[PDB]
Amino acid sequence: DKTVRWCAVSEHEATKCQSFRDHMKSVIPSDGPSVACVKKASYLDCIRAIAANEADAVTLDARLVYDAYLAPNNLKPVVAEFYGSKEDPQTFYYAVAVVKKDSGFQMNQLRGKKSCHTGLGRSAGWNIPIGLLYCDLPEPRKPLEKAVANFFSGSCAPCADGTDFPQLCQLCPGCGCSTLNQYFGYSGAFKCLKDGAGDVAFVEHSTIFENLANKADRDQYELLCLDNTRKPVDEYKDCHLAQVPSHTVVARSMGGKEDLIWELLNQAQEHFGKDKSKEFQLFSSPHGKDLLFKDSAHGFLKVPPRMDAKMYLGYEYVTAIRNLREGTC
Ligand SMILES: [Fe+3]
Repeated sequence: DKTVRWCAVSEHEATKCQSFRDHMKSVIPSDGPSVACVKKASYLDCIRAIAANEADAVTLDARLVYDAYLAPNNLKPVVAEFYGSKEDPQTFYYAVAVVKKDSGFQMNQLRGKKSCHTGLGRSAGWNIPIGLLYCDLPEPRKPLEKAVANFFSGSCAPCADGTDFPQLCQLCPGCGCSTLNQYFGYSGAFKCLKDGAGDVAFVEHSTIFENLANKADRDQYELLCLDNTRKPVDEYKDCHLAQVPSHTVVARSMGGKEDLIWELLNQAQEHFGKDKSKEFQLFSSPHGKDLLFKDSAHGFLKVPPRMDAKMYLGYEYVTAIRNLREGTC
């Protein structure tokens, strides 16, 4: 079944990718799928490499999955992570806004606060919250990056251009687009909040549970609800900004090895999936969180035949894309 060239973003994912490679070769038959690792500096380098036939797969946030579908890359979603549990696999998660208890501000009072984002262009960390805050932003609202920079009093938006928008990297100079940046991703945006650099962290409902084991510590955090009220972090079901599609593995439309990618990940989850093995874990790592796949993931599900990004994401989500692209207030 040959090799799947997985695109790892930076050293931490590269390390996990190597371990993945070795453990698979230890339990998979000689004629079964194998994993090779291609190291890049950002998810964007991964998209291009795949489009260039230099790599075959990379897992992306749903909003980035849409971007990957755009010319000249034209990539397609092939395997989706799922969450929740084995009994009720959910191919979605919730975008939430975590804040410190007693900080004294609601969703409608975010102007002038310091913000922590998982990364520019990602569902929970950017597009969802910024979409809801769009009209509260000072004009001109486009380019978005500049408007967001002016709205907050400094933030960290990984992957954004610090030269054009320095305010977006005040909390994480350079705005690194990988785990090399301590405030990158879900875990990074949360740390940015926990360590006191920012007042709010736009992440997923699972983020605080994935990063803080003690309930006593979690009781010092809250969530900002749409009706301008706050609720405990465990009440995300009825206090979130939006429900968003799973992070998903993308590949080329033609000659993309979608068949081998599924086989690799399906066999991988049977051997090293959630709580499957003590020797290696697909959804965790001593080198960092959310490497290659989200830690909050419980497994994988195959995307229907030839489905493109638009079909996969669903009507609601694509509408919100058009809505943001065509601002209006
Ligand atoms: Fe995400």
